Amino acid sequence: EKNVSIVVAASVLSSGIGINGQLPWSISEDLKFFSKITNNKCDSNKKNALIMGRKTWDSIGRRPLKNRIIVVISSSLPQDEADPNVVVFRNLEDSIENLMNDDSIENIFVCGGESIYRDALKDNFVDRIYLTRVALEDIEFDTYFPEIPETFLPVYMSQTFCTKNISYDFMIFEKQLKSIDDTVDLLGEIFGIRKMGNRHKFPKEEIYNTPSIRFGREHYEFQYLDLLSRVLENGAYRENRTGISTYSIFGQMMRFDMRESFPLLTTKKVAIRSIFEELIWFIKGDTNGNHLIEKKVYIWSGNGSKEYLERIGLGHREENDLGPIYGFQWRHYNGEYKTMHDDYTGVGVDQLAKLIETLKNNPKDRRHILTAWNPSALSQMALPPCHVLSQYYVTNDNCLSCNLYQRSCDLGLGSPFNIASYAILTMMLAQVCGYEPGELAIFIGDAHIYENHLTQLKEQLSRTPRPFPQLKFKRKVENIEDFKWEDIELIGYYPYPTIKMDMAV
Amino acid sequence: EKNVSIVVAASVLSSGIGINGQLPWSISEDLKFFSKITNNKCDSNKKNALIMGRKTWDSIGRRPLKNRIIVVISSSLPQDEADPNVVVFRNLEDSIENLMNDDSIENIFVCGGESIYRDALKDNFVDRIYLTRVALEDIEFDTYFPEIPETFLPVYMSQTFCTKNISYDFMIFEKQLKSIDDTVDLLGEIFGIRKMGNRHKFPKEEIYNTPSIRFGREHYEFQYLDLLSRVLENGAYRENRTGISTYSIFGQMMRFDMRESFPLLTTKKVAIRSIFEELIWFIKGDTNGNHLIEKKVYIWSGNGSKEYLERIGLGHREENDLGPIYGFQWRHYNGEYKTMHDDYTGVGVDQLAKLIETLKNNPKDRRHILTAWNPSALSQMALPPCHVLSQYYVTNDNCLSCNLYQRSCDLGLGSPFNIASYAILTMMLAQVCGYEPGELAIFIGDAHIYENHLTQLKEQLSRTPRPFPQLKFKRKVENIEDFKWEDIELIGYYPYPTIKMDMAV
Ligand SMILES: NC(=O)C1=CN([C@@H]2O[C@H](COP(=O)(O)OP(=O)(O)OC[C@H]3O[C@@H](n4cnc5c(N)ncnc54)[C@H](OP(=O)(O)O)[C@@H]3O)[C@@H](O)[C@H]2O)C=CC1
Ligand SMILES: NC(=O)C1=CN([C@@H]2O[C@H](COP(=O)(O)OP(=O)(O)OC[C@H]3O[C@@H](n4cnc5c(N)ncnc54)[C@H](OP(=O)(O)O)[C@@H]3O)[C@@H](O)[C@H]2O)C=CC1
Ligand SMILES: Nc1nc(O)c2c(Cc3ccc(C(=O)N[C@@H](CCC(=O)O)C(=O)O)cc3)c[nH]c2n1
Ligand SMILES: Nc1nc(O)c2c(Cc3ccc(C(=O)N[C@@H](CCC(=O)O)C(=O)O)cc3)c[nH]c2n1
Ligand SMILES: Nc1nc(O)c2c(Cc3ccc(C(=O)N[C@@H](CCC(=O)O)C(=O)O)cc3)c[nH]c2n1
Ligand SMILES: Nc1nc(O)c2c(Cc3ccc(C(=O)N[C@@H](CCC(=O)O)C(=O)O)cc3)c[nH]c2n1
Ligand SMILES: O=c1[nH]c(=O)n([C@H]2C[C@H](O)[C@@H](COP(=O)(O)O)O2)cc1F
Ligand SMILES: O=c1[nH]c(=O)n([C@H]2C[C@H](O)[C@@H](COP(=O)(O)O)O2)cc1F
Repeated sequence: EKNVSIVVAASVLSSGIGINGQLPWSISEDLKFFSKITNNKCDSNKKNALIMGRKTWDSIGRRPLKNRIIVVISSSLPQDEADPNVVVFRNLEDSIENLMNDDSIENIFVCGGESIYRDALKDNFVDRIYLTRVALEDIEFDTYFPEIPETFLPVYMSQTFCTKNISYDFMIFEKQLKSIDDTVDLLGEIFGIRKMGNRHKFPKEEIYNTPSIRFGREHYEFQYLDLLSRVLENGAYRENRTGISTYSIFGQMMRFDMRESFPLLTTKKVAIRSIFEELIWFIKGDTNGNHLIEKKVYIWSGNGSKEYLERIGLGHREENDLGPIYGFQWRHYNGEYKTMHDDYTGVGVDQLAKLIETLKNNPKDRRHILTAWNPSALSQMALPPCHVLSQYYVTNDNCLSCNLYQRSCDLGLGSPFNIASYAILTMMLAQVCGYEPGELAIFIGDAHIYENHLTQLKEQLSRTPRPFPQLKFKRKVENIEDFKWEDIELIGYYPYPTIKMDMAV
Repeated sequence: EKNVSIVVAASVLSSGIGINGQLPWSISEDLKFFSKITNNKCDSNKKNALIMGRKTWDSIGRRPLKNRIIVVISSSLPQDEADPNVVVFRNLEDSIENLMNDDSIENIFVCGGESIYRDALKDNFVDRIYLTRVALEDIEFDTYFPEIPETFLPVYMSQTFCTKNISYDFMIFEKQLKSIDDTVDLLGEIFGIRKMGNRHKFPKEEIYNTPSIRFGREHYEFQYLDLLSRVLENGAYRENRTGISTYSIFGQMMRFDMRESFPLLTTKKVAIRSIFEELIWFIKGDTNGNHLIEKKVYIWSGNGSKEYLERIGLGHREENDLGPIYGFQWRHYNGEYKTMHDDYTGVGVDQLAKLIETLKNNPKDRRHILTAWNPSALSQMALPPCHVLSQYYVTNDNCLSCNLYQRSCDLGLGSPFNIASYAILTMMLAQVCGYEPGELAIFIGDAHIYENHLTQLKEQLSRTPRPFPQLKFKRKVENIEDFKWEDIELIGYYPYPTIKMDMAV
């Protein structure tokens, strides 16, 4: 018995692998991954056999790969006994004689060819599958990768990598001590809620996104999805200011990479434009909700309405005057707020400007902080800061990392918007201060799910994540408030269909 | 071959197990743990054999344990063939006939008796050890547990539990797929710092506290020690405002239980009194450093000195006037600061009072927040807020949890003080609002280690953690500012010797 693995790079959605006798992309990291995953062996006296179709053998220029034995499947090619590194077989079944014979082979890799892949899967010869998902689909294919049968299960999904603005992921599909566990379970039986481990129970399979992936949950969307599962599992059913009660947990975090990708969720189509527009709406220090509504962004509609304002004791307020809310605290901290029409230029403390200036004049400073929590202005605000305070870090290799603390988190609506918003903000601050994006860490206080989002989020959990998209700016601005929506280019975003969820006013 | 495990409850330090023919403690959870861990089996047709000394057999009143077979070691006790649940052997070696015969036994437990433990270890018959450390040493013992030989290694250390104000823990000592790992390593070879996984490398064994404990690192001091290892591994060497450079990492967190213990480090003797005194110094809203120095607490000496003040542009300031530093922002937010002698009563926003009032009048609120970051007052402060903003959470079972964000963290000096300080503060707020302590989550921005603390912290990492102590208040106060040091009772704190480390001014 010998292990037979499949190595293949296919597109994310249609699973295209080739076009016109060649690859529809050029990724050096992918080819290198192939070379390394095929050169991996234990015995130095042994080699790995590489099975591929005739057309694939033509694709590589009919030249052998070093330290490996290429097996070409063809009905026309002759059994060229000259080259000891290349061998030709009539059929795929007969080609797998590496098992019964030639103990000089340690591993077998089914390496190419839709005609080869399809009948290597159909006749069940494959043990493992190394799938390299690539994030393009608006191109032309003529050769596809066959749909993976239910006999295989994903056990690994790497973080999203980027090469030439192309997103890609590495996945592994597999064909499928007690003492500590027992002790912990027993202690969990003796002590009840006393044992903190029982307060943070591991999510059940029924609410665990892609349960088969246990140790290889490297993709950073899992940082959010596993949180969703955790709230869905240990969430204490509690009431709030709105009529809709939530399942809530306290003290959580999510990490994100921004160097090789952009933390925009793929399990649900997220309105990026609204996020950006809200972000630059903050940056300008604007508190007029209509300015957001005029651009067809209605995320601040419910918290702006006359009924809601009069209800929270702000009946004197105009139809969409949100008050000294974010941006106003960024650009005019401790500034006496009147109306949304007044010109608050020069007044208050401009945290954002000083933040940029400090970021570029003193990167290794341990104070880069932007806050929005102002006790003196909380009573005037239409809604107190959820994403309360942020801190920025400049690494030694000139990268910009961002930490954000969030007192309250709507895992259905608010969360993705916050992640993407502070990601984009981090990128803006990076370009303005002359750095590159780094990492995004979000620390959450009250992580909760509204009871009217249950079926929706449980639907979202039934979707296996796709590689994060890329975000590129079309032009470099001199002032951070000069950013426009047309300046934003989102590359390789192929998310699952949108999920409609109502906001609790 | 059959598994032979040792079950024993010993004191934390001197490893005492008995006094005057009985136990020096009464812990129902421990006895229950024994009963479970000895009743654990797979085959219903089999039983577990318990080996114990004659005196131990006398200790249990000479009555058999249900669903188990008690094996008594005695040279005088007759071989009672009456009771089929109790059997007597003349020596320990002969007693281990359960291995060669009687297939009705599934597991063997060496259950008691220093005379039994010692020669069960000396003749090497034990495979596993279930040690229940107990936190009391100022009592009398006559029977001890022999020192564990180097052939055993800890693989598990539970969280500190509390029964009758006694701290205890459960540990296991043992006598001692590749594909995903290979793939991740290869990706780590291809992509360099691009791969975020390589930016957060797992700490090496040389700097990993108790490396043998891999999957059973349940103790919450590991939340700090593993952080220490992480900074010690991935720490970017960078400069700062002080002449002493630090190794720094960004975006971390530590979780702590306060229900069954008190997060006070045992690997180093921490000055609790100074921590408390500083805490109530904050609560009163006092900014006079002398008030702290008068009580022999010198943690704010360096950041108060005339030289340091004149250096940071506060030469007009008095010898120890720190300015609108924490407490002043807690009790008098946005209050115009003059000197430390002025009476700031009634001025500014009292965040602490409103926090308490909101905590008891509206527990399920999501705005329980105490901040200290005031951009308008930062220039006047002797040192900007490190523990910047905190949020509090009342649980459905009336427990009080606390989250704290810290922009900058001195893992040598500041960190333990912060943990203990906000733990005590959480407990105070719990008693004043009529709740019980819950969990403490600390989210850290710039987690760094000063280069002059290296050998010291590397020394601290060489110490295997002990169970957390307990903190109890001797009286219930009406006002939170009425707390006194005499009202604090620290029970079961047996830490490793103190480690002297200098503060970077
Ligand atoms: N991104 C990726 O992971 C990969 C992509 N590719 C792409 O695939 C494209 C081409 O693949 P594809 O069109 O499917 O052709 P194939 O790669 O499957 O190779 C075709 C050859 O296989 C031989 N063959 C197939 N079945 C049999 C059989 N039952 N008996 C004998 N010989 C057989 C044929 O030889 P004969 O005609 O003599 O009978 C034929 O010439 C390439 O452009 C390449 O870029 C290839 C590998 C990997
Ligand atoms: N906290 C814990 O985990 C535990 C604590 N304990 C404590 O230990 C205390 C007493 O233990 P300890 O003083 O060590 O006495 P032991 O528990 O070891 O039991 C003593 C008996 O062992 C017999 N014995 C020992 N060695 C031999 C031998 N080589 N051949 C024949 N018989 C032998 C003796 O019988 P004989 O005199 O007839 O020769 C003796 O009566 C108790 O008070 C109990 O509370 C006990 C178990 C667990
Ligand atoms: N993830 C992935 N990417 C692929 O390109 C394939 C292929 C097709 C293929 C197979 C091998 C190569 C190839 O030239 N590899 C090289 C290139 C060397 C290098 O760039 O480092 C090698 O092993 O030395 C190029 C294309 C077959 N299976 C594949 N799987
Ligand atoms: N209870 C509650 N939850 C919230 O998330 C908020 C917010 C922030 C916010 C964030 C997202 C939305 C929102 O409607 N997002 C959407 C729709 C986006 C769109 O079509 O414009 C979605 O992707 O499902 C609306 C408001 C503002 N006020 C809120 N109140
Ligand atoms: N952690 C630990 N604690 C101990 O007390 C021991 C002992 C001594 C011992 C052994 C057994 C008992 C005992 O009565 N166990 C019981 C009590 C029942 C109960 O409280 O649930 C049982 O199994 O039903 C009491 C003392 C031997 N080894 C021990 N290890
Ligand atoms: N660079 C730097 N690091 C810090 O930790 C601080 C602090 C807070 C602080 C926290 C702890 C101490 C401290 O000396 N701790 C000690 C000694 C305690 C004592 O004996 O009183 C220790 O346990 O090692 C001193 C100051 C205040 N200013 C600081 N500046
Ligand atoms: O960016 C946001 N993210 C978010 O999650 N909320 C949600 C969280 C909360 O459930 C709701 C109202 O906040 P509060 O908890 O004070 O009622 O708004 C609001 C935002 F503006
Ligand atoms: O509670 C504290 N905890 C702490 O870690 N510091 C350290 C962190 C920092 O390294 C140093 C000075 O802060 P800064 O980074 O602004 O120089 O004080 C200070 C405190 F008061």
